[PDB]
Amino acid sequence: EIAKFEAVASRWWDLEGEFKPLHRINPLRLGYIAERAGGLFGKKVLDVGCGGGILAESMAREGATVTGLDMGFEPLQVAKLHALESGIQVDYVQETVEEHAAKHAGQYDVVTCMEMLEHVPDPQSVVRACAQLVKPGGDVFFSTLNRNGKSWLMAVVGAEYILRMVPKFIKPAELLGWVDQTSLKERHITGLHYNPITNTFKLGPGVDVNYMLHTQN
Repeated sequence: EIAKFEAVASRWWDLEGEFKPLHRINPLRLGYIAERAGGLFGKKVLDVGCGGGILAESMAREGATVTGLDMGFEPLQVAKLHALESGIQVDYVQETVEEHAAKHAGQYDVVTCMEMLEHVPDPQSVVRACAQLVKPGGDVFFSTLNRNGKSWLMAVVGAEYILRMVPKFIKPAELLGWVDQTSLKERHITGLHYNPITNTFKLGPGVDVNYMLHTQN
């Protein structure tokens, strides 16, 4: 049971295995973050819901000082282990974004929240914590799925595995409402689009499927 979850989580970084689609999606998110935030080199960055560290590590490679948060024990161990093998320094912490926000307010140039909004009982609380974590003038990114989108992480690990990692879509309008109640200002939104025929992802207008939001403090 824990054994089964450990087996699945252990394949996180096989580029040609079951986590393939997550590795294909990442360069598009990384690219959007780097473009919208004006580079990651020299920046202090928080990845909220970092899983096995696909995004976290890709940001550290471009020269950011990255912290990864996840409440899921197993994925976080896999993140630590991979960073150890790769020689990339990333600080991975098992705590809630709320806990981290209470200890580290205003410390981060960039906050990314790319995976767990649609899985947590209180997404509004996540949005408020991310806003508290970022410096004045810093960037906060969200990524989630609309009603007709797909949670690719849940596609890979399954719904049961997600529930172990937490105490199923977010309307862009809901997200905008939550953002408006904070010091964050929405700047840009884009769709993350998937072609089932060629199995390719791309960014573009239209947010009926998956989407990413750029905000600034």
